[PDB]
Amino acid sequence: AFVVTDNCIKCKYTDCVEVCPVDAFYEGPNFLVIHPDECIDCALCEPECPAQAIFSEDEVPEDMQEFIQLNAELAEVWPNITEKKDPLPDAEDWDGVKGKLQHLER
Ligand code: SF4
Ligand code: F3S
Repeated sequence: AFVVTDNCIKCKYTDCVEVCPVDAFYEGPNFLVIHPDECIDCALCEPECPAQAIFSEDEVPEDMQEFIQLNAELAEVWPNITEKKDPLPDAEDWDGVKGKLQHLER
């Protein structure tokens, strides 16, 4: 399963959803998650993230391990997203800011 980590929060570019063959992304107010049972690990989404927020589950940074379980839990309650939309308005002010998990909205 591929995992979306911190730098997606408040950027949410959604570029990643075009390339997913199986529509494994689920949508929240300011973040996306990958559903782990649906992901076929094709890796096509992680070159497409401008915020370079997607990782293979086995490559998630040590200080971002919470995001593996977070993707699995929020994909169960968030709506599936299958079309790209505009990035959130202030997405490049927040691109690259560390510590954005405190800003996640359910
Ligand atoms: S690795 Fe593939 S199947 Fe998984 S979310 Fe990404 S594009 Fe989709
Ligand atoms: S910022 Fe997020 S919405 Fe997708 S393109 Fe990157 S994982």
